[PDB]
Amino acid sequence: MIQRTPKIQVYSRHPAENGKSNFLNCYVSGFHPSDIEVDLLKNGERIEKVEHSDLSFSKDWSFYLLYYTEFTPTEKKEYACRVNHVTLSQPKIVKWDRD
Repeated sequence: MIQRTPKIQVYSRHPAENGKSNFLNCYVSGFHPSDIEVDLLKNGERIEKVEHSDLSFSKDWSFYLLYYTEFTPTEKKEYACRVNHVTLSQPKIVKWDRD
């Protein structure tokens, strides 16, 4: 068995086709097992309709999830990614550092 804590990166990307589109991304990488809970948050609020949850694996025991959705960030909110994984005794919340 192997378990690997996800690396969690939260970042925004504008698809080059539409600069006004902005995706909040939670890239959860390298984890195993694949069981995982990933949410994008705005303040504590789960962003419900995350358009993309792209899971892949490299090696059988390394999973990668790009969990991203269009958003329109306000300065008035914090955006984060919350990951639960067995390796994470507490939900890991990684804030988007937009600047």
